[PDB]
Amino acid sequence: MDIDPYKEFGATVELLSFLPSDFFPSVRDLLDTAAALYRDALESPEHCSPHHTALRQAILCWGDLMTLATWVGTNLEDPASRDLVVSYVNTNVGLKFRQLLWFHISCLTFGRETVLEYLVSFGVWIRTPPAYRPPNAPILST
Amino acid sequence: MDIDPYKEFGATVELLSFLPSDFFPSVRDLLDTAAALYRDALESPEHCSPHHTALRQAILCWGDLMTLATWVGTNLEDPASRDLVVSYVNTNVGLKFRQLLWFHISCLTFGRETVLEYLVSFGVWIRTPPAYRPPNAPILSTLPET
Amino acid sequence: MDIDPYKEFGATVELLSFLPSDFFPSVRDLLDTAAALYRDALESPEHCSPHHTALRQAILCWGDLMTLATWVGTNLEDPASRDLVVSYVNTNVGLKFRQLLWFHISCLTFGRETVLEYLVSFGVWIRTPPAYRPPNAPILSTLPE
Amino acid sequence: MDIDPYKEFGATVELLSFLPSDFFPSVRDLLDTAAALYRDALESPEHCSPHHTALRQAILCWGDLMTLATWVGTNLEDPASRDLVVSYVNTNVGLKFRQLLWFHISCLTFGRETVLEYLVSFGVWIRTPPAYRPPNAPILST
Amino acid sequence: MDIDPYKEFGATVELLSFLPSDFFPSVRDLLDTAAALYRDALESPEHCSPHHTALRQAILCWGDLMTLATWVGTNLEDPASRDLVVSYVNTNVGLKFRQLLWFHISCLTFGRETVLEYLVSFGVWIRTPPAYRPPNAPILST
Amino acid sequence: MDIDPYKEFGATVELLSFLPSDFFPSVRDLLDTAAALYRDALESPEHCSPHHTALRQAILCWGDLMTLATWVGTNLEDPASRDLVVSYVNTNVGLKFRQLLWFHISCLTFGRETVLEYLVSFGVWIRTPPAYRPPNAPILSTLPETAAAAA
Amino acid sequence: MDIDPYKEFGATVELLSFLPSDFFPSVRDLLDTAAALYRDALESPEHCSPHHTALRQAILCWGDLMTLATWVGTNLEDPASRDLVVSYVNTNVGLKFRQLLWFHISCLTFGRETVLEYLVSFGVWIRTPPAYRPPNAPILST
Amino acid sequence: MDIDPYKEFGATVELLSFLPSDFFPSVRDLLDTAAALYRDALESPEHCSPHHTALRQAILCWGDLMTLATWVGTNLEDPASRDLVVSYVNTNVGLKFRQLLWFHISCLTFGRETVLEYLVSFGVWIRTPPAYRPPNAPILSTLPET
Amino acid sequence: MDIDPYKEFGATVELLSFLPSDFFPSVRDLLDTAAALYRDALESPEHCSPHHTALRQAILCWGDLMTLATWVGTNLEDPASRDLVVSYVNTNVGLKFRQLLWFHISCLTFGRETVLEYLVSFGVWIRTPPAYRPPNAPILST
Amino acid sequence: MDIDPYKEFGATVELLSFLPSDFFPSVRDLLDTAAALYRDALESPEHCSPHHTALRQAILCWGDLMTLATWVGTNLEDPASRDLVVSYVNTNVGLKFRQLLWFHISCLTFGRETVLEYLVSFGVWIRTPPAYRPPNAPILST
Amino acid sequence: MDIDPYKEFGATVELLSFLPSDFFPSVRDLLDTAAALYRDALESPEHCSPHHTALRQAILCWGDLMTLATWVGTNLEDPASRDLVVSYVNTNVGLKFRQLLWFHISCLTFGRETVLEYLVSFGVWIRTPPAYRPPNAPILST
Amino acid sequence: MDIDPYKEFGATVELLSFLPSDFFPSVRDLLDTAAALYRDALESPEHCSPHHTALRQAILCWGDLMTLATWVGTNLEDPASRDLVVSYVNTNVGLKFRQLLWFHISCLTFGRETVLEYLVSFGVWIRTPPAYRPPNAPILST
Repeated sequence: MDIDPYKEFGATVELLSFLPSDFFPSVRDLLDTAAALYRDALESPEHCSPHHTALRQAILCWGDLMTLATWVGTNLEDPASRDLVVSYVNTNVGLKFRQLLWFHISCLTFGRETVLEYLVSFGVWIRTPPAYRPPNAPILST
Repeated sequence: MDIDPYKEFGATVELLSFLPSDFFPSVRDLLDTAAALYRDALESPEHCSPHHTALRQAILCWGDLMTLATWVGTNLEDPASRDLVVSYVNTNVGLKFRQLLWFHISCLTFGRETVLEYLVSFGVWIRTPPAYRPPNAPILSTLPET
Repeated sequence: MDIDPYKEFGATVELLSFLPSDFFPSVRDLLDTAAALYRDALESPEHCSPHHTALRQAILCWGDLMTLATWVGTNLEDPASRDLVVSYVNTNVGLKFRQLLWFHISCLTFGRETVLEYLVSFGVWIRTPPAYRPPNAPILSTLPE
Repeated sequence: MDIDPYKEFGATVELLSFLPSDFFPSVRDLLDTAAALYRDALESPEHCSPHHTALRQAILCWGDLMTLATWVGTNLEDPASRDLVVSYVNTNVGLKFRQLLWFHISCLTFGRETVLEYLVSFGVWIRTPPAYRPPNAPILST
Repeated sequence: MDIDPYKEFGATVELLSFLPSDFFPSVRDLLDTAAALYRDALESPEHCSPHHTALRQAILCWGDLMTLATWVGTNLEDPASRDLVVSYVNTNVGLKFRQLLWFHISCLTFGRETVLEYLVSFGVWIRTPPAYRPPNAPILST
Repeated sequence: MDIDPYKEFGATVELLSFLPSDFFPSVRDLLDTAAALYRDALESPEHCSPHHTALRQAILCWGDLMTLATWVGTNLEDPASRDLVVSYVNTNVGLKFRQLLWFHISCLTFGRETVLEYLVSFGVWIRTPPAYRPPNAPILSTLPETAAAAA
Repeated sequence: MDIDPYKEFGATVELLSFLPSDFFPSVRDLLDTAAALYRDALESPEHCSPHHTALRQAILCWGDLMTLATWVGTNLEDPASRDLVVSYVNTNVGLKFRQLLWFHISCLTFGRETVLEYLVSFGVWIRTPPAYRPPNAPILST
Repeated sequence: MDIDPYKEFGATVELLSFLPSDFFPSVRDLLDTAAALYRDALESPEHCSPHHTALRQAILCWGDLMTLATWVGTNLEDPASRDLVVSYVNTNVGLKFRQLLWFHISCLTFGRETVLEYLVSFGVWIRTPPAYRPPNAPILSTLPET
Repeated sequence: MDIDPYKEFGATVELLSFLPSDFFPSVRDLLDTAAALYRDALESPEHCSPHHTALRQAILCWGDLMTLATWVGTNLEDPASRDLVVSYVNTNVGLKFRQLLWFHISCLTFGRETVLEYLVSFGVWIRTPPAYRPPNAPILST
Repeated sequence: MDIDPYKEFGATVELLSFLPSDFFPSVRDLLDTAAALYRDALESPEHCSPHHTALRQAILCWGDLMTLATWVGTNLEDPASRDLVVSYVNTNVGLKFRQLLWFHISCLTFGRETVLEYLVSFGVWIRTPPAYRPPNAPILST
Repeated sequence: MDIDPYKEFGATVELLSFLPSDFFPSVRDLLDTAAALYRDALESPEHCSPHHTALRQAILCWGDLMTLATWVGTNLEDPASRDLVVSYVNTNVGLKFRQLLWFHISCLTFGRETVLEYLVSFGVWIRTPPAYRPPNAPILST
Repeated sequence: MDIDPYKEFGATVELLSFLPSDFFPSVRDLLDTAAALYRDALESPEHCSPHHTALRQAILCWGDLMTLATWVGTNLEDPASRDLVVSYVNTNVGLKFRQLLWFHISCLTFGRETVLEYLVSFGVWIRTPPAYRPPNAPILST
């Protein structure tokens, strides 16, 4: 099964894989900034743009998953199951939601083409050895 | 925060909350029908309508959840914990995902207006107690069948 | 006084008398649908129709009643008295508010004339003895079937 | 000296008796419906239709019978005669008043064109064995 | 209900109470002339006015009470209950039916205006003491 | 004598022979509906249609047969003769009277052509074995317009 | 009820009762003459006159009665009961069929007006005392 | 001498084999419905259409077989052979005459195209397994009491 | 039922009965001619003329007779009954099939009117005495 | 589901609560005024403005509370809870009912915007100390 | 290489997976129907539709497989090998060939769009629960 | 029942019977070239020519046969069945599918009429004995 939501937006999973793991901000920060900056748009009952529709469903799923995590932590009996599962819910799938939400927020704030250019720039910058590339990573901003 | 995902489409969780279980086909069946019918449309790099994007996001979420469930099943040793968590996932979250997918298919195949009208009619029908409620449930389907 | 809110809409308490008690559904099933179907209209500052104004007044009155019920549950110690009072207010006047909400909601959604037609049809249906009446009791539905 | 009040209308006593007794609902239901629907028309000083007048004298006649029943129940001593009279009044002429009130009210609400076709196809549908007639009884409805 | 059927015809019982009882004719003799004048008209399916319908319905109720009388005479033995019932029927219902029939027959035969004027004149006549009221009671006629 | 009373209107004895027993209403029910429906037409002195005169003659015949049944019931002593005769008269030709009266009534009310169409509808549907006969039979009285359907 | 099949054709049972019994010759001869003269017209699928269709049902009824008579004759054991039943078929109800057959055949073959004239002539002829009446009874002829 | 009588109407003997045997109605009932549906037409001296003449000759040879059967039943001696021959003629030849008669009656009364439609509909219906086929088998009926 | 195939073609069984037996050729001698002359026409799916359809039905019923005969000959055990039945079927109804085939084949080949003329001529010729009939028999030929 | 009904008329509860309590005349005065001045207006089946509908709903709640108080007084036993809940209902929601009733009555009788101006003016004035303000509280009047 | 014959018709093999097996009729019935309906068309030398050619190769390789089955069953000595092979080829390959034949035949008879509509409707029907679906399984007919 | 696909294409097995065995190339030698030349054409949803569909279904049937044979041979332990079945399938019907593939490919690539001429010339060439047959076997090419 090969399904790619970024395909409609012009990007692809492997292209997004150029960016390495675990440098993203915490998903909680992403939610906080989106609320502080996109509170009105999300609450609107009209499809203001394609990105809002996906982000809404992603946020709902993230909330339900966090509720599942807290409920299992509060109700399961043994310590091994509880710590293993609560650590698991924030291990790999959390990275998935984190990267998806980062992509949607960045594209909404700047634009898909700018995000693709930043992706390619980061890929070229990271591919080279550290001994030659500059010590400042590319920064997404206007 | 507080967001109603169905609100963009005009419906609400409370409106669908009238819908009881046993009028939603199983999630696996929704996957089967969606993959069989709308595969070319879904895989397209053009967003033809918000329904497709929402459906795709739900499909990804459900697939990830099933991956989580099988991963837990492979490793957990305590039968009670693993069976309890898998049942929880299949009954609580499964209900929500199944409701959403059914709503998306119904809206896409039958149209927005028809689905909302049928939902209001069903809500009116379900509230009346059995003593005065007609026994023939309203059913809308693509079949010219009586 | 002898004042009937239904009297100026064309309906009447005696006319609504056809529907027997226990027919109307739970109040919460009225509140949830009213909210999730006319939230903006109720919250809007425009009195489009008297139905909305009556529904707003009923909402406030019922909320006040429930606040009083929670108060008496929270403060008083006499258990039998509090149970009797909450039961009385929840069952007796609750029925009146419930039918009020049902009437206005149906009139708004389907039309007052259709509501009156449905009332007379239900009266005809219910008066007939069980031995001859069909099981298909009349029901309004913007949907065909 | 042969008088049938239905004679001025299209119906006839034997034709209206075509339907089986016990199908007409209790008299209290008829009176309550008639009140709730036509209090103003009955109280009006105008004769908008002969049906209203016929119903008016029907109501007065029934009230006289009810007063007779109340008086006989109040004064007389023999329980045998009392129960005999009350049962006879409640059952025998009760049927006639029920039929009369039902006819007038139904004709007014739905018109003669529907009542004189509801007295046919019903009482006819009853005769047919429950194996070739339509599954359910017909109902003057809306 | 609170129905005064006379109010439809313009009069009311309060006004009609001017005529004191014992100045009305016997029911049998009144029915005699009513029939002799409008037999076919009552029996016809044509309804020229509410008077005919009311007369028909009143005749029907009178026949019902006669049926009750013959039933009770045929069944019961004791004389007290029987003759008390007969007295009640001839007293309460008798006066009301007799005045109703007289009013309707008179207004149909001569008109509503003449009969109303007659009631007014009879009232003003009967108010005055006998010492001054003329000894020829007013009579509606040709 | 080769006489076909139905052949005047097109039908035949052996065509209506299709209609199954325990289908027609009892004769008394037919009398109650016919008198209650066409009282004046039957009582009228005008040959408005052959159906009316046919029904009138059948009514007279049935009245005479009932008079005979009452006579045999109230007079004869032998119980065996009594019950044999009454059962015979009630079952054998009373069924024929039921048949004729119902057919005439349906023709007059529903129209003659429709009656023949419904007759052939049974003639086909009833002829099928139960393994292929649907359990939903061709109803004729469209009068009630279904009065709504069941399930 | 009282229904007269001769009512439609202009005659009435009251008038037709003038003719005394033994006047109508016999069922067998009526059937024979009907076969000899008008047999074919019965089978035509067009009703040329109301007499033909009524004659059809009269013949069917008489055949049914003959079958009933012979069948009951073959099965009953008590000779007295069977003999009495056979006596009944030609006594009461056979006379009715003979009367109907005579009326219809005469009306068809000579004509209705001539039939009525013959009835009236026989009525005037019979009443007169035998000592003065002529011995040549009226008979319809061509 | 390889002749298929149904061939010129557009039907075929093997195509007609779709309808299972024992479904076709009794010979006597088809005979007496044909009688009091087409007495005049069969009796007429005009060859209106091949339907009527084919029916004429079919019923003729069927009556000839019936006469032979009764003659042998009356005349021959041993019961076993007589009964065996009667059953043979009534079951085997009776079936073919029955199907011939049914096809002609149905096509004449309702038309050939209607008969073809009914045949193909019944084929698609019967091929369906019982667990999935509905119990509402098709029946041609100019009566629209559907 | 009284059904005669010859009636539609204008002939009758009584007419063909005029031709004596022993002249009509064996059924096989006609089947061979029909095959060898009109195999293509018979096998065609076209209802060219009623003659062809009638011949087809005749051939089918004949073949069913033949199948029955061979079946009984092979299966039945009693030689006497077998011989009796085969002789009966072969001789009695064989004459009828011979008449049918001869009539249809001749009418198709030369024309129905010509065939009828041939039948009448042959009948009158055979009826004629030898002293006066022409010295040669009448034979049908091209 | 928090609602401020005055928002659709234009005002807000906080604007109304800006004014002090115990200023409006007792509830009975308002009820007597409303009755005596608008009996026919409220009893009429015409809804002139939302004022009347709101007033009628207020009267319905007021009657419900009165019947509840009578019930609790007659049925419950302990005086302490009785009087306590009586005082609670009379002070807490009684104030709101009185405020709403007075507002609607005054706005109906004298005007909406003028009543709003009176409210704001008196609210600002009462907070104003006795410095540059007349020693007579503003009084609303025609 | 990946080949999907339905993709030439616009459908897909996976799409056909809705209809659960135990629905596709036995191969023999499909072959009998195809022959009975299109004998001459299949034997024809003209390509009147692609469906005809496709069904032609379907029948051809089906016949080759049947020859394989009969050959291996007749020739081999070991029972397990032969019966296992025949059973497997009858069940697994039989399913695919049967569904291919049914699709071709139905599409040719009714039309491609009608077959697609029937397939999708049946799928939807069987997916849903009972109380939410009509009780009549869809069935295509012309 | 029996179909010759080549008749639809104008040829016959008898015509191709001229081509001897062990003359067609290997199955792979045709399949690989057919793929390399018409992969996009076959994969397209458009049926440009019947040859393409026939080739597609031939490849499907052959691939299913090969898959089944390989799977069963991998399962079964007996060597006789495995080797004999492999040889049989690769020999007889393998040759048949090979010849069909070659025919369709040649007709597609050089043109059907050219194929017919080449086969005719090949037959004429091969008939003659080798003593006079030239050593340059006719070959179809550009």
